[PDB]
Amino acid sequence: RGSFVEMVDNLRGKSGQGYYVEMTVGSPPQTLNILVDTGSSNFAVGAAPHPFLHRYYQRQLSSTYRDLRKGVYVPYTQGKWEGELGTDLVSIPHGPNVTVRANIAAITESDKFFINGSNWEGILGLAYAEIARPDDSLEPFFDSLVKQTHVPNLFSLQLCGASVGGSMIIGGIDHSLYTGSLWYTPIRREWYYEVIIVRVEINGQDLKMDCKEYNYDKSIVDSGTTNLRLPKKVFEAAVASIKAASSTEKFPDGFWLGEQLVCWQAGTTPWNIFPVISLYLMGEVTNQSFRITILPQQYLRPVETSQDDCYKFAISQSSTGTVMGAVIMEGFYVVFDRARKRIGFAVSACHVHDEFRTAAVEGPFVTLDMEDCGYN
Ligand SMILES: C[C@@]1(c2cc(NC(=O)c3ccc(C#N)cn3)ccc2F)C[C@@H](C(F)(F)F)OC(N)=N1
Ligand code: NA
Ligand code: NA
Repeated sequence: RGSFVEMVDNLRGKSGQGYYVEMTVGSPPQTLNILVDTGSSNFAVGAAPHPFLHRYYQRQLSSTYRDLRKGVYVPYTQGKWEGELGTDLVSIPHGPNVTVRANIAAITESDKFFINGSNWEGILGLAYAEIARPDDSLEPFFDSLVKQTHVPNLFSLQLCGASVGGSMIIGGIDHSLYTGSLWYTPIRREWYYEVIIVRVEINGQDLKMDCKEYNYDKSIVDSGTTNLRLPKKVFEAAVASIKAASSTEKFPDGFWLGEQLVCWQAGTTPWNIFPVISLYLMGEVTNQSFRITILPQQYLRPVETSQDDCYKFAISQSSTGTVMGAVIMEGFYVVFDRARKRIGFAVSACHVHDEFRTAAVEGPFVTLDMEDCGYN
């Protein structure tokens, strides 16, 4: 409890490619790098020699593999994967000292799923059964882990921004990973890690929208998405506010749609004309909320045509609701306290910043009528 030194720094990544953890599956163990994804619920690994892949699960070599004689076809907006369902022994070598029998989807066919040049070979879905595929009776990895061992029902993530690294503490919270206090928001329903946003300010100026707009039709915390993604109507307001905030410099109109990158010469990026962005989240007590504050450092992503510092705007519009992606998560230590159905935020010990402003987590604020903000 409180101290997990063998789990610190157990995540690796390349910028724009996600954060992965080393895992092993089968007997003898086969090592794979696996993307950590709080916005899905399948454990799925490549299992055939797709050319983008460093390595893949070879079921024939595992003496503990148990076939479920059952297929799954999983499309997303950015294409799909199909696989064969089975169970096998799974450990996390820089995780708890345990081995569990878990569902595995062995990916035999995929399109636009694996990244060419990436160093990972599957996805670890950490959200709940309700969105597991084919249906909610395919028990997710984390449910199997808690069912079979004494690991407590929680994990926390510190995603350190830009190559990338970080920590997944399975079973606990490590106090050296954050500063100040944790503040908790209720997980509104266990499917995605759904939360409720109650107010959004751009440089402390409120978007003043009916708050059902910030959660139309949900808001979720997702390490498997890069952007801060905002419902279209909120996106429009957000971006006009940021446009105005920084009319001091100018950039093309394409840039705010993530349709072109923009460029200042090495070390001339003027952070200080970009506003901070606060999100107030429903608190644990009636009429009480807290706010998290992020920086241009989180929303202007480094990309590496040009011999300069070029960034991409990584707030984007959405028709699936708000998505607090790695843009948000990289500022904070985030505790997925499944046992108490809540999610805690604290200032990350690692987050990228400058001399004037830092990411922040502050409370308590009085907000009335917060139950109006959930979309039904
Ligand atoms: C299952 C899915 C997914 C994620 C990624 N993620 C990444 O490639 C990635 C890349 C960079 C970073 C960072 N930082 C994080 N993730 C790639 C393929 C997928 F199918 C689908 C995706 C969907 F939105 F489609 F549902 O959202 C989530 N939550 N997971
Ligand atoms: Na248990
Ligand atoms: Na601390």
